[PDB]
Amino acid sequence: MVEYHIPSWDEIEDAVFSIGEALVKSNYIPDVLIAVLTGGIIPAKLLSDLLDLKVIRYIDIKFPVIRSVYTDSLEGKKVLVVDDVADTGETLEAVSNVITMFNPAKVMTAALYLKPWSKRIPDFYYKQIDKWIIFPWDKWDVVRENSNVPVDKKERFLNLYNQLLKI
Amino acid sequence: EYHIPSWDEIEDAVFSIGEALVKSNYIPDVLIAVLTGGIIPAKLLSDLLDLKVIRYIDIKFSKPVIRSVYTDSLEGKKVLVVDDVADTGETLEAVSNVITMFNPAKVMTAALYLKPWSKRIPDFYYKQIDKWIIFPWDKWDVVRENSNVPVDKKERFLNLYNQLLKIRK
Amino acid sequence: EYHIPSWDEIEDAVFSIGEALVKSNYIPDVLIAVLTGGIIPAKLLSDLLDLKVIRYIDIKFYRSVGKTESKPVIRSVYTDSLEGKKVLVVDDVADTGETLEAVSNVITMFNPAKVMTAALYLKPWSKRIPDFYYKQIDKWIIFPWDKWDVVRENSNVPVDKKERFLNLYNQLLKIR
Amino acid sequence: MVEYHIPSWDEIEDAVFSIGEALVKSNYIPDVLIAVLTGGIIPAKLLSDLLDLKVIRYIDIKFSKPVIRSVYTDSLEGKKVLVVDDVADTGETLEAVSNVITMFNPAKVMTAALYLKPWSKRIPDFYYKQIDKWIIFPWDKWDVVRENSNVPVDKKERFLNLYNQLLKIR
Ligand SMILES: O=c1[nH]c(=O)c2ncn([C@@H]3O[C@H](CO)[C@@H](O)[C@H]3O)c2[nH]1
Ligand SMILES: O=c1[nH]c(=O)c2ncn([C@@H]3O[C@H](CO)[C@@H](O)[C@H]3O)c2[nH]1
Ligand SMILES: O=c1[nH]c(=O)c2ncn([C@@H]3O[C@H](CO)[C@@H](O)[C@H]3O)c2[nH]1
Ligand SMILES: O=c1[nH]c(=O)c2ncn([C@@H]3O[C@H](CO)[C@@H](O)[C@H]3O)c2[nH]1
Repeated sequence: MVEYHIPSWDEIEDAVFSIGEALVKSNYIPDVLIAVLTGGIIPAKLLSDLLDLKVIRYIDIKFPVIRSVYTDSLEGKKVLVVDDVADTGETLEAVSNVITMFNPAKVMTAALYLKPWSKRIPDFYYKQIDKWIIFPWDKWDVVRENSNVPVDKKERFLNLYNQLLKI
Repeated sequence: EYHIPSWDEIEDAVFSIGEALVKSNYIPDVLIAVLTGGIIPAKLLSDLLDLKVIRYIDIKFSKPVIRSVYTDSLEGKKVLVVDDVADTGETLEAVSNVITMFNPAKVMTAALYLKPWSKRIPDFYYKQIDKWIIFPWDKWDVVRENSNVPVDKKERFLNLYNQLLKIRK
Repeated sequence: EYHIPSWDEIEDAVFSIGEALVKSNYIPDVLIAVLTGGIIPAKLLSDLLDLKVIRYIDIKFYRSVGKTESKPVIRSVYTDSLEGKKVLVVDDVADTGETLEAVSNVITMFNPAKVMTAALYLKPWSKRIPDFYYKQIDKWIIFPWDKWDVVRENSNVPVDKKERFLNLYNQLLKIR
Repeated sequence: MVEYHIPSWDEIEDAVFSIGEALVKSNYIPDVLIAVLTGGIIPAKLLSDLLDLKVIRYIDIKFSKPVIRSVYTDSLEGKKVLVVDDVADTGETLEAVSNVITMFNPAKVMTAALYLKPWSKRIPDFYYKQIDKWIIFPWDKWDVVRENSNVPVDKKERFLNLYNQLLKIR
């Protein structure tokens, strides 16, 4: 495609496999995943299942503004911050900066996709991409802004959307 | 060498800050208590000005370390950070920095006591002091961290501490 | 995936900048070369326009996996007074545009008469368009003066004289 | 009241002692001093001797807004930096210096001036005293006398004789 990258769940799985394999190759097995809410939710859960990482914590950030930090002490822990895309890099910057104030043993970052203009390059990523990424978990947000985007099941979504608006 | 405020002096420190907040027309929407030294000051200030929303940040101080941040969204709120003493000023700096990341409408700071060398001056404080302060709520910590500390009820404390050490895991 | 300019093209890029400078009636009193990618462009531009005053700024923008910060870092500024001078900042590529932005910001504190910027190549996503540039390019550029860094850091890099480079790199390892 | 504050060298030493004591108590021992040239020259050297700080670097800046002429330093990355000047009047100079030094990505930049005026836009992190009138320092007293020869400083007669010889040979 030319404007959009619309990864299948199959590709999302392979992105996570790719980051997992790179973590193992680097010998960086995090003690704690910090999922960036809410784009990093699904990548962090899949990565957790893949590598059997039992400790996931969360930071609610909107873009960046912190709304909440859901974690206990990280002192002396190896942390991996997980997001779905690093576009401007501002989110990873803000999250790295605040997590560093918890004095972890180490902070590394991971994002499934990287834009070529990001001010922060994740330690781990699957693909650098210069198109707008429509993820399986924000496809309806994208459709609500632009109905033309070429995603599956749009008809069923649009029927539901119309019923919602009637409320 | 020590300044050892009575609880009566602590009450007057809180009144002074509450009076300053009202004079300045800065009535915060949210108090952020610096744990654990800011606990008592924040509760007393909250009681005094009927400030119903208190949130908390667990920070310990060669650098301040954040252990947890106990708060919901602060966006668009007027926040007042509350601690008991600003000494190096590193704690207020660290807390102000992280709270600013929550995009509050405003952040101001308060400490009961200020040391004259602090790297961060609070917006509100009661007294500038150059002695080490023994607070009523950390007097036993000061006893445990020093050789010979002149506080009331020390002999009752030491008898209890002796028994605590005898049975500790 | 790479744009790999010949030295012939680099010369033409510098000509193109010099031609644009003259067309804009902006003949710099001082070139500020961004070290170290702007070194060779600034020297060639100086020879072309007979600009005798080149000064330097050591600035890096770490954007690698493992070596990453959000902003460029100045290490040193090699210049004396620029007050009242027309300055041109010269670099080889503007990618994010942060480097040109940072250098412009610091040079402005020297109260020049004017600061303008030039880069041989511009990426489509730069935050600001340099005042002068040769071409907008979206491929990763391999310059003649950082081709061996690219070879050391990336796989399957197709550059001329790679044979001679790897032979030397082999010898370097034996004494490193 | 008095027109000028005219500190003795004894007072300048005490100002430097005061700042040095505050640096130690506040847990900020600098890795590098950045002396603002040329008023911060003598304060920085005295502070360096007091605290045994071996790394002094320099910035040539003059003050509509401050103008940097040169920055005499190598990499400051990861270092604790203290900027040192003699007086903060508008605060524009410390603002400009802090701004450029921050671009060197130090671990931290803090500022110090011996004296602070109340209308400064920037309050230095460390200072000795607040003053709300003109200060004549031991190191710029002759510049002041050249503007107004009535200012009450010592050794003025010797200076004026020298100054008269200088005015000739031009
Ligand atoms: O679905 C997205 N695809 C992208 O390529 C992309 N690039 C940037 N963003 C933004 O990331 C922020 C995360 O907090 C959101 O505001 C998105 O607009 C993106 N969202
Ligand atoms: O009891 C204290 N007295 C002080 O003067 C003082 N200055 C700094 N501190 C630190 O502040 C914490 C409580 O807010 C203490 O545990 C000290 O680390 C002080 N604690
Ligand atoms: O060889 C490069 N090609 C590029 O397309 C490119 N885009 C950005 N950079 C950065 O600019 C410096 C040289 O001025 C390099 O060291 C990269 O950090 C590039 N380097
Ligand atoms: O001797 C000075 N006394 C002042 O009160 C004062 N206020 C501002 N300045 C400026 O600071 C420079 C020395 O650091 C002087 O040359 C004045 O420009 C002052 N210089």
